[PDB]
Amino acid sequence: LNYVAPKTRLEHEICAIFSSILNIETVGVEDNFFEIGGTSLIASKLIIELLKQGYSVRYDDIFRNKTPRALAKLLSGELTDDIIKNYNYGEINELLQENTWENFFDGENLELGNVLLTGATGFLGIHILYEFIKSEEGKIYCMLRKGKFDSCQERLIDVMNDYFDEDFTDLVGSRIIPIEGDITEIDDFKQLEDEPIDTVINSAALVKHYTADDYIFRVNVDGVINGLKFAQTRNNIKYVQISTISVLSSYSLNEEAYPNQEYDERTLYYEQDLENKYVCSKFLAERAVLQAATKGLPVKIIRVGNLMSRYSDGVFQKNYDTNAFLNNIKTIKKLGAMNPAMASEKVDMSQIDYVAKGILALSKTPEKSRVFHCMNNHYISHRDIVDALNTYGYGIEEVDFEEFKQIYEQNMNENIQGIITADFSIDDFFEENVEIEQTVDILHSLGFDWPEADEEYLKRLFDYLNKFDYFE
Repeated sequence: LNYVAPKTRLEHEICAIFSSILNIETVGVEDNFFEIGGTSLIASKLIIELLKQGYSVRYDDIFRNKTPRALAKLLSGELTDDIIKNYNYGEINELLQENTWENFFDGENLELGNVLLTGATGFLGIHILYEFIKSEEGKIYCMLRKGKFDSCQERLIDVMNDYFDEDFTDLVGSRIIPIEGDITEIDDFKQLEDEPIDTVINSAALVKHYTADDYIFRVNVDGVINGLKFAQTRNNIKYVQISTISVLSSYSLNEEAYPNQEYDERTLYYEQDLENKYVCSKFLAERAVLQAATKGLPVKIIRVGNLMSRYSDGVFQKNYDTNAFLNNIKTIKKLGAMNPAMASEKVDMSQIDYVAKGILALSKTPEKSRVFHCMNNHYISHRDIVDALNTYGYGIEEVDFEEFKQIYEQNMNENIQGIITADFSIDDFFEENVEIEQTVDILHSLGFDWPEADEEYLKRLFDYLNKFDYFE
């Protein structure tokens, strides 16, 4: 064992908290929270307990400082960045400059053809498969692991029936081709090299905002590199990467070096804050995709936003409990209050069926149209959301900052888990400058407008979650 006795009284307190939270007889000062039985959700209880003792910490602190020794150095005052900065972005930026309304409008659209879809079992991927079945003519190969099933074919069929009213089982074997595979193993791509594949759509991703190890980089970066290598083995395979709008994460940390910076579909790197592991992995994937483009691969990067329930019927993902936006809303409901900054925060409600439709449409844009901001441009505020929630009788109120604090102080328990796992800190009290209009315009030219996230849609959404007593 690495058992080291704590020295200072602060270290003793943090060791004792670890041991009480995890129910471990003896915890040393160099015990890794996540190695000794801690999980990401128990980390939020850890944070709540440290806040109850009057320490100033937030959720990412326990991921960056995993032992009581490190946590005490933090609370008392004592390679990805190099990968990001050690790069010549000239050629990528030159390609980005071609991504204009003019080149979309003047260019020749590309054919989708037969699709290799990764991530078909996740929330986005299943709906891409749904829309492909419903609106496209070709074949779709879906790469997935067998999981708890006898075959990946049975697993895909089960997920399809989980999410759809229609039974599209009878298309499995004709339009839908299940492929046993894992994007993190490059050899799993070899079995596809003799298949008529025209477009790869890479929606497989690990979308945890905070993780204790580097598997997120294996799925989100190495898997993209492997898919790009597969695409490069032929001269006619488009590679469409599903990305996140969050790569435009902040104002430049070095404004002197990036003056008059815009944050649009022609922007990749401007020394924005890339410390978060998920944003960082997606950024590195984008850079790999555009690099391959500088070598001649046809590519698209489709940045998506706040992936929400279907417009048609309000159905959300199977693992409804893990969404950060919704858990923040849950906390607001539990406290029955939000302060004015919270109330005013705008959000896209990108309905997953329309996200998938928009991905399929943008995949057909001309070769120079490389990067899109595919999210619902009719932003709502948390007053809109709370107006919808209060029709259930929850009585949620917009309160002033001081009152919100009093209510927050009085709820140092499970009720604030939501905002805690979203890296909230009561002291925390740019995105308005992200532009998406070009993509709006292009989508409109393609026949696509976003449906408004009106009260009825929000009620559909909340009705679905209420079937699980989500707010209970």
